[PDB]
Amino acid sequence: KVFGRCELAAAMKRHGLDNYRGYSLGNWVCAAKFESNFNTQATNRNTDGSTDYGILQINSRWWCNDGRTPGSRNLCNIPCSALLSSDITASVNCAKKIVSDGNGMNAWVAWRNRCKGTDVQAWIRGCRL
Ligand SMILES: [Cl-]
Ligand SMILES: [Cl-]
Ligand SMILES: [Cl-]
Ligand code: NA
Repeated sequence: KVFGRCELAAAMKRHGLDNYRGYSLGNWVCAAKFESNFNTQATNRNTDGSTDYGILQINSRWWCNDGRTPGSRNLCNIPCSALLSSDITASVNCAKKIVSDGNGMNAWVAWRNRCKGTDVQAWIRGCRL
């Protein structure tokens, strides 16, 4: 599924991301835009052989099982295919574990390089929340 901007903001808010670990909703929308272009089916392979999955590009080295990342962990206790669903529940629940792991949203490279220190409230402007 390719979400609209305000449709995703509303889904993230219902699942408890607004101000989760102090990160306002626009941070989460900005990260999804630059990680996946709001597409739940996005995948990207990394040089180490791991793969990033779904709207928040969650990596198979630590967070999910894909059967093809040797020596990896599965800290979200999910198959990586669950992160590609039109229902963002599994992605949000796993993201809450990642952002709690000590480095905050710096775990997402596109957030650090394209969202951090910018006017992130612009990503939710005009939405009926
Ligand atoms: Cl947009
Ligand atoms: Cl959803
Ligand atoms: Cl980047
Ligand atoms: Na894994």
